[PDB]
Amino acid sequence: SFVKDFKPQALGDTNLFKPIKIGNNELLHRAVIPPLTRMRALHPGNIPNRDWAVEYYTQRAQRPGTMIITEGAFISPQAGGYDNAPGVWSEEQMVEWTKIFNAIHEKKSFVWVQLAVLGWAAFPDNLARDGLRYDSASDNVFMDAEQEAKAKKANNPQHSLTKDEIKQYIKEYVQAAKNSIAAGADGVEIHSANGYLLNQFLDPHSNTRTDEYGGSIENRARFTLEVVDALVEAIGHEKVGLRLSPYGVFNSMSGGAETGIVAQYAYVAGELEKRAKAGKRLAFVHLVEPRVTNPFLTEGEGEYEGGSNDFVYSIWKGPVIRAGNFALHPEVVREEVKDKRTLIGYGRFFISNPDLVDRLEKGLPLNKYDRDTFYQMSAHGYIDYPTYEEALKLGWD
Ligand SMILES: Cc1cc2nc3c(=O)[nH]c(=O)nc-3n(C[C@H](O)[C@H](O)[C@H](O)COP(=O)(O)O)c2cc1C
Ligand SMILES: COC(=O)/C=C(\C#N)c1ccccc1
Ligand SMILES: [Cl-]
Repeated sequence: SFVKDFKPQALGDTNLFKPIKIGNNELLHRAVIPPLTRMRALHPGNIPNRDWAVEYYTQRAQRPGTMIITEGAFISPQAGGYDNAPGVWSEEQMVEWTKIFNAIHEKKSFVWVQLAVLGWAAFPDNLARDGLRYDSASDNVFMDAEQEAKAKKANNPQHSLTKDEIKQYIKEYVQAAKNSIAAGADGVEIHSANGYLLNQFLDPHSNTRTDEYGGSIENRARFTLEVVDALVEAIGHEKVGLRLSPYGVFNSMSGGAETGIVAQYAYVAGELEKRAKAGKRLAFVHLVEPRVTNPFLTEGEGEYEGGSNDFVYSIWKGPVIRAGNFALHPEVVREEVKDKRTLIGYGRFFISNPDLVDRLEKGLPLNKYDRDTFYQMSAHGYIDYPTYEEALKLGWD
């Protein structure tokens, strides 16, 4: 059914519906599909779902000129640990991704692959089964007691990466980016948010290292910036974006409770602008808003009111995608898009509304989402949410 009590607003008269260029892509509107893990990939081999993934992305590409960022895709087996999330390291994976990218392009939309590395969020038992390490920045602080226990039980204790192992990940990022472009993607997004491996290096709670990769703002940012630089070299700055969540607490990150958190992220933005001014500007910076510090809490919950991402705009001068509880808040979007380099990512409601862009333009009711099927091995709750037309025919009004 439709979300009850929601009072839609037509946003067609705002900059949300003004075209903008991101990297090589001429977007026709500024409603972006942010990366959304759905867990339909099949085991073994982390293969994008052979039955439904093309349809899922085709549905959500239906509005011409939409920028789509894929679900997180593992750069290598060592980077993974969830059996049903896809990878981008193998030929068998790329066969399916190619079909997906082709379908999106047939609909005249665009696709950016999010490159994912789990670190301490991985399942240590899956990794042990596959002969792989359980990795993080440090080895003396853990995501939670359950993860620490699972690792010990699996004889796969959390391991602090060596410098050589960091270089190996960088090699894998480079190859994953190359694979993505070769299969037809428009670009990649480096995931450095939501408490996954790169975020584990950025955050002083999870990073207690005393080598060059920890112990200061510059050191904590080193790994993320090395990945940025490696990918810019490999496939070009116009095909690379970076995602950050300064105020996130998901996966045991610090958020605003850490008084140095804004400085840490301001440093990263500054280093990106420095590179931009020296001729290599990333396609975009993608920020998760303090509106959503944990995306598995219902909209309105876990909202941090003691911080703003506005600081980034004083530093980074390129496009900024902002995501977090915007679908139910057109009044906030109306104000944010007055800034002419701001795009809006809509996550959970793009899960439930394949024609979300039409609904935003025209001020239509939104399909409620079913959180139970966010992660599920099913077409149900994946490719069977109706368009507005289909919803009316089903009597949802
Ligand atoms: C089911 C689900 C899966 C997600 N998967 C990813 C992901 O793979 N990579 C990522 O950076 N963010 C991921 N996110 C976070 C979203 O991109 C987004 O930032 C968040 O849901 C807040 O936006 P929203 O309120 O519009 O949903 C996910 C969120 C949800 C609910
Ligand atoms: C492969 O990439 C992932 O598995 C990504 C997530 C999971 N699980 C993820 C990333 C950010 C926010 C929520 C889930
Ligand atoms: Cl601003």
